[PDB]
Amino acid sequence: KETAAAKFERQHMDSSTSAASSSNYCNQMMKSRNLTKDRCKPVNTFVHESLADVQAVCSQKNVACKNGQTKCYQSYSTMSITACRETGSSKYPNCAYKTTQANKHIIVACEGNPYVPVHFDASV
Repeated sequence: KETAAAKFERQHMDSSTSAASSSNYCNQMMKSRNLTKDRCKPVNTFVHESLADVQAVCSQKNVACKNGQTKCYQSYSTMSITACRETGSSKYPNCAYKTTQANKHIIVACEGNPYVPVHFDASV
């Protein structure tokens, strides 16, 4: 099935746009990345950097994940990101999202050999 690295790339990588310009960016991107297929995925974050930049985060600041494991890494520098949150008036299959564009440090869980992002934990 899909590898954890490619799932992280489908759910969280959007290098070809430097930033979200539209309020509907999340409605479009959550639909086309297959995150509203059987359910509205309530929370997602897209990262607007190159794959090599995002993968370099796995050799940067080692920190604890929310689940208590220390396979997480915090980026030393801020990155262009867009957070997607399902709103109160959102009902499947018509999923509605608030788009929040921001320049924030990201924290990703890294795993495997090669050692790459498999999970987006948070942004700080």
